[PDB]
Amino acid sequence: PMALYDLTLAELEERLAADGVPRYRARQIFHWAYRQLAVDYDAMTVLPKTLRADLATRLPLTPLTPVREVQTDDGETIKTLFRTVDGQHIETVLMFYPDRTTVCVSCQVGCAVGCSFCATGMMGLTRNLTAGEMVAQVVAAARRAREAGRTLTNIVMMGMGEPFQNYEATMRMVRILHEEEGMNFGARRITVSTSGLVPFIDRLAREPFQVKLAVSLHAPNDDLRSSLVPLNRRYPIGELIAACRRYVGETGRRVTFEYVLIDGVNDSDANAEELARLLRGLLCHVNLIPLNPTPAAPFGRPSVERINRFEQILRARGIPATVRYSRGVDISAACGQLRAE
Ligand SMILES: Nc1ncnc2c1ncn2[C@@H]1O[C@H](CSCC[C@H](N)C(=O)O)[C@@H](O)[C@H]1O
Ligand code: SF4
Ligand SMILES: [Br-]
Repeated sequence: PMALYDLTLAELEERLAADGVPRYRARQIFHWAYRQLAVDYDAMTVLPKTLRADLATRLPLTPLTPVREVQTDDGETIKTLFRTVDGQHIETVLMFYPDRTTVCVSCQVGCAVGCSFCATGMMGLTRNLTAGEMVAQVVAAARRAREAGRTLTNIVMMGMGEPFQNYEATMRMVRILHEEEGMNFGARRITVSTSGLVPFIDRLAREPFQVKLAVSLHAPNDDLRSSLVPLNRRYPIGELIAACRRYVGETGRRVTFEYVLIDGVNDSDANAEELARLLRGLLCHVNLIPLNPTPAAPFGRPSVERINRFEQILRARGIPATVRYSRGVDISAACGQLRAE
């Protein structure tokens, strides 16, 4: 079971040739699927009708069915629910900014890591998504952006799931989107975020694609971090930071750290000072994310005054840091809120 979106251009050429179809048809299919954002094969008028039928039967265009869309009152954040072929659901979020248009993509149905503040983790892991199911979210978002006068410019792997527990499929998505005859999507426009699977940071450092790396940290010591991120028991904070230092050494590229701020948990002045010591000298940037509400929510968000003080401490120690209030809270589309209904 493959969809069109699972294949590189070369793989599609070889699949067509095995069926006696000219290899040149592969570039035409990529043009119509990715530049024209075709909704179905019958939209690809350049292809013979019989070939459109063979493709529809043997190589379905997309593996996702859109079910529902909701947007914020200002229309700048749009969340879509999709159904998979096996009857599961995932969500995507499309964000309109002044100078860019970004899709937040899911990489798994659920998540196995179980971070204590994340609603996705509360559902557990159903299965990894295929590369085609990730590409499908990007194509749908690019089509929706075009309706708003926009071209999709950026992708963030910050929806449901842990990308480094689905590493091969995530990198296949990057490769397919990079195809010049398809979406022609530069790797620098894609951010991959991880809760901190050390060996895959080392692997990412050696990939030919210059994706941006984000690491979800949330605490500056092991005792605290393990209470929030169960993966820290397996890949502890010292090993995680060492891997980030090696990544910068190999690539010369900045690491972005995410730090969710939680009232009375990880938001003290002493926590900020310890974080600055932990990150000393590293080429990095810290995004401070005030906790978003979830149904369970034993935890709360700190005051504005506490959030601003934490940011002030980091900056004073030479660590670039920005508070980022998530978009889409009013439609349950913010970081940590995706439950797929
Ligand atoms: N309730 C919540 N409020 C704010 N951010 C949250 C949140 N729940 C999870 N997040 C954050 O949402 C981001 C993307 S989660 C998806 C990517 C990856 N699994 C990761 O953890 O990095 C992470 O930085 C995560 O810690
Ligand atoms: S924060 Fe990231 S790793 Fe943690 S449970 Fe949510 S999706 Fe999974
Ligand atoms: Br043909």
